[PDB]
Amino acid sequence: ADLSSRVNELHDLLNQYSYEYYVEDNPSVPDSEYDKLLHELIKIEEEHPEYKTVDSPTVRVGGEAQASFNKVNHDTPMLSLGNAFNEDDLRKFDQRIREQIGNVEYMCELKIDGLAVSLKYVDGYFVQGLTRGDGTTGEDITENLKTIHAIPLKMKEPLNVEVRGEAYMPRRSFLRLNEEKEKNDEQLFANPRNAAAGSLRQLDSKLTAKRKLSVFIYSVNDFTDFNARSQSEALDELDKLGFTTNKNRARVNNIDGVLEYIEKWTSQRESLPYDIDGIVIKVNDLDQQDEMGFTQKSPRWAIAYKFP
Ligand SMILES: Clc1cncc(-c2nc[nH]n2)n1
Repeated sequence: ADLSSRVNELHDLLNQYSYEYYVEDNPSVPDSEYDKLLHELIKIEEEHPEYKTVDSPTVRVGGEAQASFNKVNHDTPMLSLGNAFNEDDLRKFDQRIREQIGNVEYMCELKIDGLAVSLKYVDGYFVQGLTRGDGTTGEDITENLKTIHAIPLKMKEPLNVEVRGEAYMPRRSFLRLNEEKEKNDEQLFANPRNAAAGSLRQLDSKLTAKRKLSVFIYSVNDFTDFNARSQSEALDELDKLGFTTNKNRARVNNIDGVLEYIEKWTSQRESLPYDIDGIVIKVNDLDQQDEMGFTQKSPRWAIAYKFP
């Protein structure tokens, strides 16, 4: 039967609703509506499997295909950040930069206590999701990562990029998960990060699907097809491309602003719906980052402040 009108309409609505619920946290429709439409599409695809697509909303429920866990090199190795533990560390960081390249703007972001991941897009389609591993070689968990609504299955523009993000379990879902384990005398997860790890390490993407995971994307391997001239522009651009980014980022003019940001988030981190382990500070301008270069191990243009 030619079901293309209804299939397309279901794709449109479920994509809208998923984005509203999981990326914006702003539903327009009750869960009963989402569930109803998803169920209808699932039945359409069961009875008319020619309508299945690689980026169908039904992908989010997981499938029979198992994540290979194969060792796979990232297109581009993921960076390792140096750490800061106090103000003096940050003043040193700032001083090294300003002595070499002049005064800079800084991008400040929350360091999500998650599983670092790389998400590879080809022609705008999500085609590979790897754990960070050793920074060069990770494990292929693509099939599990596809169940996370916050990871777009298809971007707004058909780019070939490898984005970098942190996958995580929101705290309240972690806690309610542990309530469920307590009721069934199971060993509780130690924390949200361990729960996210356990969930992504399943062989069964259908289990991963029912766990409440999300992501925040913080960079990309290659800026060639980005118009961004800065990290802050780049994140805005990722937003416009369809990715999930952290809205608590801020551009600050100087190291005083950086300290202010850390002072703010030290007090407010308690109220966030996910765990963070620090604050990442980057020279904002992309050309300036390039100018600062890398040590043998780490960017000279970025630092991870770690909470006590
Ligand atoms: Cl380059 C890098 C490495 N690890 C984390 C981050 C990050 N995390 C949040 N924003 N940026 N960036």
